[PDB]
Amino acid sequence: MDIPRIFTISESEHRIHNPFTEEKYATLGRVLRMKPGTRILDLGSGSGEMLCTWARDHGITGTGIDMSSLFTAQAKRRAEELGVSERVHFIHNDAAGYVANEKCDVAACVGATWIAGGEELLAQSLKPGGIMLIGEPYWRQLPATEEIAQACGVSSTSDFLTLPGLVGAFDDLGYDVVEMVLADQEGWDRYEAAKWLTMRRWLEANPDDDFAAEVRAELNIAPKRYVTYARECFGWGVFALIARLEHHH
Amino acid sequence: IPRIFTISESEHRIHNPFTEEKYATLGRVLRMKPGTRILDLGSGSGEMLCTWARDHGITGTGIDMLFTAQAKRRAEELGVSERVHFIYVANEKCDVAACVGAGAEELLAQSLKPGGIMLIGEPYWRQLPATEEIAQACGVSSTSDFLTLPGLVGAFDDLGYDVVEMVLADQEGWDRYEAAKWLTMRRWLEANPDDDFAAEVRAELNIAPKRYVTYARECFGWGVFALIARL
Amino acid sequence: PRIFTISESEHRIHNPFTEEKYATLGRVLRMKPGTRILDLGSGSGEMLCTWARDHGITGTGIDMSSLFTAQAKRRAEELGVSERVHFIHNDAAGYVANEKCDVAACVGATWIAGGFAGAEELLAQSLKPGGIMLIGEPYWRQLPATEEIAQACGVSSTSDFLTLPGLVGAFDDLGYDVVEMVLADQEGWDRYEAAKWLTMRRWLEANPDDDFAAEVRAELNIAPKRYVTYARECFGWGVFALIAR
Repeated sequence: MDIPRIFTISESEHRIHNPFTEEKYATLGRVLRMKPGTRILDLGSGSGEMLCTWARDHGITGTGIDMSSLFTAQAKRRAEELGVSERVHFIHNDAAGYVANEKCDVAACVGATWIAGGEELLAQSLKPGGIMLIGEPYWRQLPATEEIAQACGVSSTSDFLTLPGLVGAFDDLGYDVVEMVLADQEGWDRYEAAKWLTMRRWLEANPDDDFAAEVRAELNIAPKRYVTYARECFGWGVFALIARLEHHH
Repeated sequence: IPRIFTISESEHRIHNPFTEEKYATLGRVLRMKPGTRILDLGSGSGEMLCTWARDHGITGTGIDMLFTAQAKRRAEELGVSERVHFIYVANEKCDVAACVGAGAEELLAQSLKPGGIMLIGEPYWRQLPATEEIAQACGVSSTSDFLTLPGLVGAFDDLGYDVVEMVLADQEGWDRYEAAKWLTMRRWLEANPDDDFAAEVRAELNIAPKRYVTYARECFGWGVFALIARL
Repeated sequence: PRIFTISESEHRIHNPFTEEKYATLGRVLRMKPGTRILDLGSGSGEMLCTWARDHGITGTGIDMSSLFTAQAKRRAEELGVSERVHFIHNDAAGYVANEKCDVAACVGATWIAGGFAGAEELLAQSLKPGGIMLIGEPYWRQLPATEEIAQACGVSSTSDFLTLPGLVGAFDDLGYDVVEMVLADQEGWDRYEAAKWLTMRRWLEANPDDDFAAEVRAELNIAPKRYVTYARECFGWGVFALIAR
């Protein structure tokens, strides 16, 4: 159950695998008002940009658990490049099978793909009244019918939760949402459009590869499928939750 | 003033949808110059004057109250220091009045010079609330409390002024303003749990996030309108 | 008309785009330093000057206005890159570059050819094979329900422009793959329309005796309303990176 060729082929140039932009991650760490030293656990650190960049701006400590590459010296050298490899640590580990030395103040997991979600680990290693950063997808605009949804590339509307229904889901789970950074059309266009050019280059790079057909097909509808439905429907964003905990009374 | 407003915006830098970038854009867009005099009736946080005072070397004086204290900080901290002040009619007729945060036209008028610019921060209906109740949920008495965007520009026109510039707020701007309130409240509930007016702040935070994303996020509109009298 | 020259004499960018939106286009375009560009109706060459400063591209911009061609030449000089770009005063309705260009562009001034399908014939006549073609065209962000409304947005008919999917679907019907897209946002529109309202007023108080004073004053009287009441919701804008299939 690997990753579909198309996805990987049409995202090999992306520096961010979701609608978020540099300005967005930058803002995130800002609104979080984290004091220097705040330890952070980041599952799915990937490039390690978030942790690295925050480490230099808000001056914090942290550790990323990447599950997308054999060696993660691409991020380890990233912290060195920013002169902060003494604060941010990285480990080639895949989610489960992990226990932190000491709890942290911010546990993040934006999720690999913007479509997927992933938390015991996130909660087991988070200090009481800690912030839990989670990137989740939602319906920016609830499609009028399954028809439009199925077109966007989704079984039923019931697959995604609407924004108000998403904040309603966190509350019913005992979670107290205290922050929210949502992506915008611009963020999305950058993410979705960047693919169209990447595929068109791939074709000019491997014309003899019998897969050019699947790319050609994808390209021929990619921009159409996006502007016609997805653009207005698909929504994404990162929520900062803080679980309601009962105390000694 | 519900103290909640003082708590939810306990550490806000801009007590309105506007962002830092928004206040700087209004300034340059107004193509002002060194020697301009303003009167911010409703100064609030005080970011507007301080900011422009720096990147535009402009005089001025804000009025409000006690955020007046908060607005004082920035002045000393920015390097401007007494280029703008904080503490209604002015006996100097500012080169440009303002009321960020109609009807308040009768005031700015009695304190603005002829052919002068008039800034007006006024909220509006970015999108009419599907139904009265929805509008009541957003925290407003009735739909008639605010006017649509075109309705508001039409009001300014029927008052003699022409809109020469206008900087409105965007969703992003709103989230920043609304979300921050949630975090500030939850920080208060953990700093003053065994105090009074907490089981109420606990109520605000219990609904604030739900209320916003559900109704307000796509109805609440705001922005400042620069106006110059005609005739 | 001349109302265009008066209201946009101070503008730096003559469309809903913003400083950031231009930077984005040029960066997402992934251009190697040395790329030759051709802008037809480059207005104040703000697009060629900036990309030449942050990407090392080269190009020339043709525009009917001498005032803009002046601002462009002055702009390239200001950014210290007047060596990479060249601005000439001339017509673009039928311009053709002596040498093919890595990217031919007609952003905004797509009316110089007819609409946008006529702009394809032009650029494509000086664009290296598999070259990138930029097209700045407005679209119905929200297709109106009656010609009245459309007539109240400053246009003649709803057939004047297409919708986002109708527009991209149109570039396709011409055998072009839309590989990149940078759409403008309402904010970008405000900065564009609002500027005119202040320029016209400023020009009005500085030329109360010019022949077009009557007209200008008339434009101002309804421009703010004409926009916020209609246009700001039905109109969309953007640049589309194209490349022959």
